[PDB]
Amino acid sequence: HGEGTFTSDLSKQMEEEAVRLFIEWLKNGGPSSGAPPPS
Repeated sequence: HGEGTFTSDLSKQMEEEAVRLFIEWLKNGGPSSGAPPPS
């Protein structure tokens, strides 16, 4: 329609979300927890 500069920030946010999952995975025990890494 006109303006829409959201994809720029959305692309970065997507990468940040992956970090949160990885962080949570390490908190539960990481490799020595039982479940695989969130990648």
